[PDB]
Amino acid sequence: MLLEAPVYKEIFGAVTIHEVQKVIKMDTTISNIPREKIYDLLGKMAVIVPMKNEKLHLVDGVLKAIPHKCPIIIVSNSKREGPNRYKLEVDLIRHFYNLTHSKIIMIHQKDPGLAKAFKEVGYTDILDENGMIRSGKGEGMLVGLLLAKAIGAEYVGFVDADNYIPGAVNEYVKDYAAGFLMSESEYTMVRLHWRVSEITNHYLNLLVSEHTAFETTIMVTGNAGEHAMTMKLAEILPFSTGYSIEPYEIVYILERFGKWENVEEFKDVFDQGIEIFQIETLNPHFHEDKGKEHVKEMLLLSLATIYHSKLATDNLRKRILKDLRDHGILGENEEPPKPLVMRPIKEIPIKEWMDIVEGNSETLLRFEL
Amino acid sequence: MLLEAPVYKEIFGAVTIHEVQKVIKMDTVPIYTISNIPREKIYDLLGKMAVIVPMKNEKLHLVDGVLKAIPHKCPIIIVSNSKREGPNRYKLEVDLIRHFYNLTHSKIIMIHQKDPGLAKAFKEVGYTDILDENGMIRSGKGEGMLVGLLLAKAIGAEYVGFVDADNYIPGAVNEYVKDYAAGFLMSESEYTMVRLHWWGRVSEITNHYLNLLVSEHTAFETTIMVTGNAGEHAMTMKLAEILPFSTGYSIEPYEIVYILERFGKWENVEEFKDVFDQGIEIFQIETLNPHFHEDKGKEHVKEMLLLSLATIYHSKLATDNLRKRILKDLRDHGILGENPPKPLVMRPIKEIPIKEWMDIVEGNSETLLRFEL
Ligand SMILES: Nc1nc2c(ncn2[C@@H]2O[C@H](COP(=O)(O)OP(=O)(O)O[C@H]3O[C@H](CO)[C@@H](O)[C@H](O)[C@@H]3O)[C@@H](O)[C@H]2O)c(=O)[nH]1
Ligand SMILES: Nc1nc2c(ncn2[C@@H]2O[C@H](COP(=O)(O)OP(=O)(O)O[C@H]3O[C@H](CO)[C@@H](O)[C@H](O)[C@@H]3O)[C@@H](O)[C@H]2O)c(=O)[nH]1
Repeated sequence: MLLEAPVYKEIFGAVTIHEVQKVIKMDTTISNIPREKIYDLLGKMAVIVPMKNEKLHLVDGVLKAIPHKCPIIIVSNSKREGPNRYKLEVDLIRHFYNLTHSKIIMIHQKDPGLAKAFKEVGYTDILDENGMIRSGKGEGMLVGLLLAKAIGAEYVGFVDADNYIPGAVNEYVKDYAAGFLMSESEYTMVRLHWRVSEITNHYLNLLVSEHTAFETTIMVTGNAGEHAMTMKLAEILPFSTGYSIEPYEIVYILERFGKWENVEEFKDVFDQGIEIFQIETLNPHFHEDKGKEHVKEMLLLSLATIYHSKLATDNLRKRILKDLRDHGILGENEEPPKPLVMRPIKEIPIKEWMDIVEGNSETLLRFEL
Repeated sequence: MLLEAPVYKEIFGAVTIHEVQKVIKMDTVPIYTISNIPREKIYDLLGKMAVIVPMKNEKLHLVDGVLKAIPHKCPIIIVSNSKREGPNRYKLEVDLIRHFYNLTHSKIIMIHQKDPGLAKAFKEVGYTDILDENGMIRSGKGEGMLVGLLLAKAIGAEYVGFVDADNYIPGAVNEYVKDYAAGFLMSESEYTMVRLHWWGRVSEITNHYLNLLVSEHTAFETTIMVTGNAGEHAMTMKLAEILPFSTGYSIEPYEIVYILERFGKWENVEEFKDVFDQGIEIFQIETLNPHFHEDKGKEHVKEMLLLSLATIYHSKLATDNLRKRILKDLRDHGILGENPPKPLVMRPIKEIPIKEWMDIVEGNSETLLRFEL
């Protein structure tokens, strides 16, 4: 694969944010990551696919696009009765495995065996009030992260299921790989790119240029649904609820590692640094339209995340408030609610959590994995 | 890569038409009813295939995305019929191709279809089927492809594959080129064709009359043919050199029509005995990616329609019933009057002394552009 070389970038504390790189030649001042090495790192990377009532044909399409050596981890939160939508997914995953023999782990987000392993090990941030796993994409992604960890993955990749272009999924995974192959740190994150988006980036760069007195544009993925991390970084990041999860990754990292304070706590991260790559994909971004109400909830908690940043300023908040209010989304004297943030899965006795899950969960399916 | 095994088919004379197969898994122990074509094999095959990209006035960033997705080891051959003055748009393409070459060092050959040096080589060698009233090369895609094919031949390619430029999904392009190799790897014959699949759509309607062209002689109707209008296809130079190419958009459906009226019966075998011995194998693969081109308008849409159907209507294999109902819904729709033309067909390029032809082209063409190829 040929890419523009990571020539430029910006540096806040121990965080290196690279300028967006375009893919130049999809298959082989310019960087050259060969196919053999990409396809090579690939087997150490688990691709997590958060699923929810998605259409079976798009799901199938996405599944077929993941390169065979990537272990696939699926976490559905689909309607489970009237009709049992999950069973419909179980049927497809079973047919898919018979026709491909792809290594796949799948589980439902609301499975009682999951809530039990979480209570037992003392991790409660992911539970609703009834002690059941809370609905949300970040919530399912977190579960995916522990499963990927339970199988000893070094890198994790997220890809959505409502994609009209299987081919784009195939490129996302290879783009992640190249993103880690161009990295020098053990703590690396690769985010991808192709209005919610633009609005979130606008305020994210604003979040930074308020202290630096220089308006910036560096961040173009504040809202990347498609992204990836080295298990090492993923385990120390606290994760936010539902759709607020990718924006918060950025906000938390800047907040915690953008200055040199409390370095003794993360001595190794501060030394190696955090590297964030932003790769522009060749294939267009095309999802199922989920409707206007859905587009408004996302906008809401992605902007609420920036609003509560301990980095947000007087001015940053009002500008948000205004927009958030004159688009029929926030009260005229209402402040956006603080999105719930869950703690870093790090401290969890993984294999022990894995055996409680493995010995009490009715929805867990494993295939050569 | 995984596909559904080439289990079912239909045979007509020395022509075998495979049931459409689906790509099932993208990058790759045996699986029942599944064929496994390992990356290793597809990749050592690619350096042997020339990808031809006919193009005419397409948006530059699109042409860009397509070139970027073609595997690096495939030689690219571009034939442009793009506008020449006010503005010289071919000049724009030359610029994008040069910048693309400096960043990737891909092997590329580009030339403009109307190049006066090209009309000189065709005419000098005795090939006039491609020329207009006034000795200059005729506009039309079948025509561009024919030029691309001769260039592909000049550089010694064993396989040629066509990929359109007005594609919105680069990823798809990358998949097509691989689906072609897969098709040729599963083949047993040296004359092999691989076609991709993804009132009503023109596609659906073309196939309906083509299948009917066949059932009209079989007293059985089929739905075997699913790629009548396959703009994305590939052939072994071997098969490509003995096929006579139809004009404009009629080229694809005519390939099927010709092979059927020429090799669908065991007659006059002497002239193509190796072809009859080997047989013609035709693969039909349904791609994982959807089909998505820039739409060109109502006008363009039925020009294609008329041409595709005119071509089945004039087949020596066609009957009265067929011809009659093709007329019915060509008129019932805005296309025809109530008073179709036979599309022009050019001969096979098998007998054109490539070397003499190529070095005349190479010697007289003001638009030819080469790169490590
Ligand atoms: N497990 C689980 N998955 C979920 C849930 N909610 C949504 N998902 C899945 O997460 C993926 C994305 O969610 P969508 O609801 O489809 O959002 P979108 O409009 O597709 O937007 C996506 O791409 C944007 C790119 O800018 C992202 O910003 C956004 O977060 C999301 O990933 C889909 O596969 C969806 O089914 C959930 O509650 N639990
Ligand atoms: N060299 C050359 N190229 C041409 C010409 N006319 C069209 N092309 C190119 O041939 C490709 C065909 O695209 P269009 O002519 O817009 O046709 P389309 O609507 O995209 O339909 C195509 O795909 C269909 C798939 O079923 C095909 O059926 C159809 O024949 C064509 O290939 C494009 O890259 C187009 O620029 C020409 O006169 N000369």
